Amino acid sequence: YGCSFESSNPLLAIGSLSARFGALYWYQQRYLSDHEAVRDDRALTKAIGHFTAWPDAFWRELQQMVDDALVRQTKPLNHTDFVDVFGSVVADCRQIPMRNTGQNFILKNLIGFLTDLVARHPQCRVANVGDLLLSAVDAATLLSTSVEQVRRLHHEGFLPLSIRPASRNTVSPHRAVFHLRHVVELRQARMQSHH
RNA sequence: CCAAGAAAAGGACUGGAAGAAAUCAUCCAAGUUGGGGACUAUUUUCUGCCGUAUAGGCAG
Repeated sequence: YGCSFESSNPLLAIGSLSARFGALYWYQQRYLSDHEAVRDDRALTKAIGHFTAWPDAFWRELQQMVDDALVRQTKPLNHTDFVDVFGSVVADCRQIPMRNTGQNFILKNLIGFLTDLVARHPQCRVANVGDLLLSAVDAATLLSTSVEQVRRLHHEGFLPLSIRPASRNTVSPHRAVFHLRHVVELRQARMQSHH
């Protein structure tokens, strides 16, 4: 009904109401997968405790699935889709309606993590994590901008395309084609703002 | 409920004999195909011991 908080240590304890609503919606689909039992009070009541160690737990949830994915590998990683390892955790960032990083704190932590992941895995002769392919709609989300802007950014040569398409065809938004390390670096280099 | 209704064309057979297509001949003269250009990339093949040895055999 209102916020009214002070000494807001948890990442769920600050902000405008729309964000506070979005954070709960996200928590629910992701951890309350059990079918509705109209436990309208009890089901959501737990979300606050959950977030109290967030700055240090979210990363472990992401780390766990890097390893479980790795041991099930069937192709060299540089032809593997980003989605096969992280399971659309990126798309879920779109459920909070705000676009910028300083307000959408879920996206802010996911990017933090991916930047570190790339940093500890530099390029060498054998491919490794960080060379995964992103689709056009994924870069748009990580770069905090609409899709048409990515097409314009490609056209000017600020980033490379890795898969050669056939002639008399087009690459659709859903096709996986940019390397992760290329997107992370470009964003640090030329996409920052006061937000 | 048809110019309606029914229906065994069968049996036999020696085309033969003979022949010279031939003589002649000039396809020639001329002619500008040319101008430009990346097979390597997100490659997988490293590190050692024995053996005179770029031979031959081996662990990871």
